[PDB]
Amino acid sequence: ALSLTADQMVSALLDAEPPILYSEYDPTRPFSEASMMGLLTNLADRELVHMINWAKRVPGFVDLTLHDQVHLLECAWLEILMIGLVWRSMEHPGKLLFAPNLLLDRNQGKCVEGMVEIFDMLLATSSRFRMMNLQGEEFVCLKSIILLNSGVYTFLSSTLKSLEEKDHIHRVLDKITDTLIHLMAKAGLTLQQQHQRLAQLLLILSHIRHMSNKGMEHLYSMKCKNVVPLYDLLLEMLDAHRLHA
Amino acid sequence: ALSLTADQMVSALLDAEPPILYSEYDPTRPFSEASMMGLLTNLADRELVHMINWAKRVPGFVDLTLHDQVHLLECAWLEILMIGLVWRSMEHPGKLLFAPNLLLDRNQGKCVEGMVEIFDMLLATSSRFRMMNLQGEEFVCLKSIILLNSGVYTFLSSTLKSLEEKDHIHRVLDKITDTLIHLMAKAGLTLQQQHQRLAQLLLILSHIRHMSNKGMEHLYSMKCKNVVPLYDLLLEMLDAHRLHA
Ligand SMILES: C[C@@H]1CN(CCOc2ccc([C@@H]3Oc4ccc(O)cc4S[C@@H]3c3ccc(O)cc3)cc2)C[C@H]1C
Ligand SMILES: C[C@@H]1CN(CCOc2ccc([C@@H]3Oc4ccc(O)cc4S[C@@H]3c3ccc(O)cc3)cc2)C[C@H]1C
Repeated sequence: ALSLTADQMVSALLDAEPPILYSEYDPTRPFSEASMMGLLTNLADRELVHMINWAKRVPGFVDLTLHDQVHLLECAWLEILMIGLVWRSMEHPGKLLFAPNLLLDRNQGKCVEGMVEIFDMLLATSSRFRMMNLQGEEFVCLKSIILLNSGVYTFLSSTLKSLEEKDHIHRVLDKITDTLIHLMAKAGLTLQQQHQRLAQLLLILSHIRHMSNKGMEHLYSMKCKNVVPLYDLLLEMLDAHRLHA
Repeated sequence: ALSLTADQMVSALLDAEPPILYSEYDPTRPFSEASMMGLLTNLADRELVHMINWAKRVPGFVDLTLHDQVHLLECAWLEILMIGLVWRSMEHPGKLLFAPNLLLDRNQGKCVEGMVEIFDMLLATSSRFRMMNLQGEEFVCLKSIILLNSGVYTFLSSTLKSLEEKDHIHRVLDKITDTLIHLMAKAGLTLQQQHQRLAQLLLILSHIRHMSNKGMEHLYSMKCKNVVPLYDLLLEMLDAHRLHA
């Protein structure tokens, strides 16, 4: 990613996109009977496996140590799910497209205590993306920045190796920055609009962090899933052999 | 701020800076006997009055409705205190300069259950600012962006007035973006370093949001202060008469 062109980064990021999954419930059966958090939790957990696959395809990520890859994903996984959700909801004003067969409005969020607060922030972010006319090429840049940025300030250590890792990450972030500006210039924005648009995009990332933090707080009162530490579960998924090569 | 030059914005922001306050404790008396959270809370509350004064001097802020000014400050006050703290700690490696007479290391943070976690993030942010060689002119831009950005996605409404307000804020943020790039160009960074440095600065704001969220979670288990709603207290401070004109 530090020798990749802007064009090569964009195509690698587009190539790495995960699939859109469906909610798993019998569509021949009634709805009051479904647990909305059960449905949402089951969806999010299935997405997580595809998120690791994606992460490994972001330029520069697998050059990191396994521990650092784990750390970054443990820090960013809910931000990554949420930016994905806001992106697929953009063309669905007033609703959240959790899955193609699970499109929910704010009143359906009231179904779970404390959830409408989260729904309302996601919906607002979706509206901001639509208003900005966010582009698919810009979106994949933003999602990769979330992956690389959100945990880079909290690694414990400052070993030599740790210092090298942080350097590499900042270097990859720099290339994604170069890519976003390249995208915008190719689109014919002026120099001034480029830097303004870059700032507008990066400041939305502060809101997505906010939503992740509040959603983690909200999740930690429900059942959703807290068995086996997330780090261990991530480590397992990430620590693959090369036997099915 | 939408007709202010880059130079005029920078000088208005420098002119608006709040003073550095001292911790209030008898320096002739021992320390084990002081409540660290009492000291910290008393300091932070005294800063808040100066924060409103400052906010009113940020270009474009008082053109907002009183309700919107309240909202922005209710959303950003801890981010604003924290970026201030990390800025005055930059030249004090391993320590947090809460006040000139209150410089604390991570081990002094262990004094309060769950506080060392927060200290360690603040310290890391301070280290990142030092490594970036953040400049006083850049800092005041970042603090004003925090003020205008952190609550602009969560206003309830979407009245006409509400829509106009959001427009004005995005317009002011755009000018601060223009100011940061101006600063960097005047410093002789290349076009490419400008946009890279702008992105590095704006991504730190995602970490400061993170620290605010975690600190709000941590504060909500202690005594610190929760009497009278923050909105009302802010409204009072902000809703000034013009009699002492
Ligand atoms: C192994 C770990 C345990 N899993 C627990 C469940 O996590 C989730 C459960 C539900 C969702 C909720 O449903 C989804 C589903 C898919 C998606 O892409 C985004 C969201 S966001 C939403 C939500 C998030 C926070 C909140 O407070 C309220 C709603 C999102 C995550 C998460 C997984 C990484
Ligand atoms: C009227 C409202 C009630 N006041 C309650 C006390 O708030 C604070 C109390 C202590 C601090 C703690 O002390 C300071 C003091 C000054 C400063 O500029 C920054 C900090 S940060 C730190 C802290 C923050 C969060 C945390 O979990 C642990 C430590 C920061 C804020 C906050 C005020 C807006």
